[PDB]
Amino acid sequence: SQLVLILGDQLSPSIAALDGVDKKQDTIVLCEVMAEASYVGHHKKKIAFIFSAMRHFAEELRGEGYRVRYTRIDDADNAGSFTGEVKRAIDDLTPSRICVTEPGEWRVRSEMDGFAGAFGIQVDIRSDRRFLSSHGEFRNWAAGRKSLTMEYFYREMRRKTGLLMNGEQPVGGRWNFDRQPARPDLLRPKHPVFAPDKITKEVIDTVERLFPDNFGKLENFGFAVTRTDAERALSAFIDDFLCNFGATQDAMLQDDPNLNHSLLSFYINCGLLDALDVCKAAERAYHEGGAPLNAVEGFIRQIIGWREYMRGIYWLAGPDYVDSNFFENDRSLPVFYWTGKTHMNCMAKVITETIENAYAHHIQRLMITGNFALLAGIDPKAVHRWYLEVYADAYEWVELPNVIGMSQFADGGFLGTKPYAASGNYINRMSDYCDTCRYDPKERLGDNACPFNALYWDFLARNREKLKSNHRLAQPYATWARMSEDVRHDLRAKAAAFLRKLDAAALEH
Ligand SMILES: Cc1cc2nc3c(=O)[nH]c(=O)nc-3n(C[C@H](O)[C@H](O)[C@H](O)COP(=O)(O)OP(=O)(O)OC[C@H]3O[C@@H](n4cnc5c(N)ncnc54)[C@H](O)[C@@H]3O)c2cc1C
Ligand SMILES: Cc1nc2c(=O)[nH]c(=O)nc-2n(C[C@H](O)[C@H](O)[C@H](O)CO)c1C
Ligand code: SF4
Ligand code: NA
Repeated sequence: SQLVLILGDQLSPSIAALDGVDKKQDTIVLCEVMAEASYVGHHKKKIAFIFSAMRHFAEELRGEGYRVRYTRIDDADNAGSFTGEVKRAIDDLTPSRICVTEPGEWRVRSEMDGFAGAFGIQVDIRSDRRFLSSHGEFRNWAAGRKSLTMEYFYREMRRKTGLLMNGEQPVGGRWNFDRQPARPDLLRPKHPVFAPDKITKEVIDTVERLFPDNFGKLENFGFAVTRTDAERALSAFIDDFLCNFGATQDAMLQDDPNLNHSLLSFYINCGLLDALDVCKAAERAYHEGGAPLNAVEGFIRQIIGWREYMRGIYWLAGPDYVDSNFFENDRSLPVFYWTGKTHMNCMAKVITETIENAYAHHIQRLMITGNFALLAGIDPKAVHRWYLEVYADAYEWVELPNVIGMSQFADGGFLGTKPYAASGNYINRMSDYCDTCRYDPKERLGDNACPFNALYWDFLARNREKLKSNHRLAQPYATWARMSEDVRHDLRAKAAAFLRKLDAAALEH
């Protein structure tokens, strides 16, 4: 018989490890374990989402006719780790083989690779065919390629999948349709939410009981936790938001946390939705005239371009990519990242959305909390931990390259992005956050000055030797060079006063 281990982000009835299962003889194992619930301090809603999705999936598999051994977080003999639980299951089931689909984090891969030796049993670790490119295929794509860029990889994925392809030509005559702020729109429909069912309510109470001090609030839990509801969330995106997806992609609004985003990452990343299925649904809408090409291509590029690319970079870069620190930063994460208590209105709103919802959209993760940590010279490892904890779609393979590469430039541009530093001028143009902020995005000195303004210049000045050759930063550096000595001095002093506030606050925390 086989022991078929399925991890919490592998919740698909067509996951590779299910190939060739004898339903009468084999047993599927799923386990809620403290090692996985504690490796970082996951958002309360993230733990509840994963455990509930796992419990519903176990019931889904039993309905399909599988034998399932399920370990709850609160079970008396819970062995505490994948290894412990597989050992318990071996003793129970006496299998001749273990089958498992390859995982999404170095830490878990290391643990899984230890099974064969630990148990003296054959362990078949299967390639995860939910991704378009295997580890070997990405490595060959990268080989001899001195400059890795998503643009190049994306073309390969378009060709491989045939998405938006007219034979060998991209639909519409260009590969990429690639920005404006949005206006409040009370006619934009609400995104779908799903009321907690019996299983979910029990999970929620358990998470509060066992993880009472974890980041985040559980109130108004509304994630889909079943395959059907995840598909309803997809349908809602196609029907209500996709047509405007491109138009508002980089916009931010105080009173509109979701805008035209899909809010599907949580489901795609744990197996409740399939990345390719999602892209195909968008493509079908395009051909029915339901959305313009810029919206549909924009959407598909984020999934078969960015998402796939980040996975490839993560595995190519190796476990010590997490130690990337191009700017040699050592500042701790500010405490307001945990509380949302800051006079910077943009930061307060984004962090509050994060506390309440375990979600923020891309340009918030990049240009608000990401940009701030970049400019404030935060230790990239501290930034990584926070992003991995606080979002219900976060797993190391996807979070880490977004943090180290795209946002923090802590890899010095390995994954092909350019530094995203921006001042209050950017945030004022792309959001309405400044409208109710105590600071003035037009001012750089004085008590009313937006903190991002002097910080932006200080970031460029302190890192000039490493960044001066960067083409994106040519104009800012030329502007800096034309500033008088006193102007430069005063900007750096203003930034230093703010960084001193951070450093003084960190000491007591
Ligand atoms: C600092 C930082 C950390 C991030 N951490 C995560 C993470 O832990 N998990 C995660 O899934 N995404 C992460 N992202 C990427 C992106 O912000 C999220 O995928 C997106 O916010 C999910 O919301 P959505 O489903 O509404 O996406 P939409 O705006 O609707 O986009 C559609 C889909 O494209 C994908 N996607 C879009 N952008 C990216 C990206 N840059 N990388 C990978 N996939 C992308 C997701 O599958 C998403 O569902 C991060 C980005 C930044 C800048
Ligand atoms: C919080 C959490 N809990 C569990 C769990 O109890 N059991 C489980 O199988 N998976 C969990 N996960 C997902 C994993 O920690 C890990 O991030 C993925 O397996 C990576 O591929 C997470 C994130
Ligand atoms: S003035 Fe500065 S701190 Fe305030 S909302 Fe605007 S960008 Fe954020
Ligand atoms: Na995987």
